[PDB]
Formats: sequence, structure tokens, C-alpha cells
Amino acid sequence: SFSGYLKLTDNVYIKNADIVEEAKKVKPTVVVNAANVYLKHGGGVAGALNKATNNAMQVESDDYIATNGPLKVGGSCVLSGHNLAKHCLHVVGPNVNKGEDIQLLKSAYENFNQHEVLLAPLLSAGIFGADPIHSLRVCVDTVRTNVYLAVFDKNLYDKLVSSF
Ligand SMILES: O=C(N[C@H](C(=O)O)c1ccc2c(c1)CCO2)c1ncnc2[nH]ccc12
Repeated sequence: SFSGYLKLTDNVYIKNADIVEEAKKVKPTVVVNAANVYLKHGGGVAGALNKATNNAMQVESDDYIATNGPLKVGGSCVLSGHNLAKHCLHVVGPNVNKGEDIQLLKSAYENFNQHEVLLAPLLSAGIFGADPIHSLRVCVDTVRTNVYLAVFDKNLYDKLVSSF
């Protein structure tokens, strides 16, 4: 049900799209959220996905943290996808704006290998402060399962394709 994606490798595909609109159209088994360790979904991809769920993602996430404590940077958890997907895989990439180690970006993408197919953003890009060209290279060199990457910004999408 994914359509309009450019093939980068055997298993990695990319499109200039809003991940919320893509999730509402496709209703994938797994949508990846660019989470933080507290699952506080304020801005970027996380804020946008949570708003689309009418805040149900944040209510579920607060119950998960009250039971389990915070995630690790490079870690993940599987929660409901609400009206966007069967499941949401909340993955914590390092936030360079908060001083976190960029080497944890490969550990963050390894979480994707537990799922056959995923709709995802580029981890640690955008407001997390890492170079998106580096994030796409770590994705293609780490993930072995089928990943459909949605890049919201048109100008960044064009730069990622021409420099790949
Ligand atoms: O990475 C950028 N955008 C992506 C995207 O468009 O999907 C994006 C945006 C938000 C976000 C994530 C990724 C993951 C956490 O929230 C981006 N766009 C515009 N100017 C920029 N300068 C440096 C990077 C950058």
C-alpha cells in the first residue's frame, strides 16, 4: 500500500511526505516515532503524530513511563498506533542539541530490525540536530528490514536524493 517512493537500496525507500498523512493513508503495521526518553511528544514528528491521535498517544505514553521509567537513548518501546497504525515503535535517537552521543544513532536504527516493515522518519534529524545526510547513511547501513522513509521538508528531500 506504499506508493510514490524512490528506491534507494534493496530494502530502503524514500518519499517527500508528511508522515502523519502517510500513516492515515496507508495504515501501516508500524509507524516509527522520533521519541525522547520521557515520551513527551511536544514537537517535530512526535508532536505531529500525537496531535493526530487527539493526545491519546501522550496519555498512553505517560502510563508507560509511570510503570517502567524512561527509555535509554538508542532504545525503544512498542505502543499502540491508535488511528495511525497498528503499532507505534517509539525510538530514541541521540539529540545533538542536548549533547547526546551521535554513535548511539546506529543503536537507535537497530530497533527497526525487529519489524518486517516500517513507515519512519530520519532519526536524530530535524530538531534533534544531527546531519540528515548522515542519518540516511546510518539507516541504509544498519536496517535490514523494509523501511519507507518520509521526509517532510521538500528542499531536504531533494538534497538527500542528489547526494545519496
Ligand atoms: O531534518 C529535517 N527535516 C526532517 C523532515 O523534514 O522529515 C525532520 C523534521 C522534524 C523531525 C525529524 C525530521 C525527526 C524529529 O522531528 C530538516 N528540515 C529542515 N531544515 C533542517 N535543517 C537541518 C535538518 C532539517
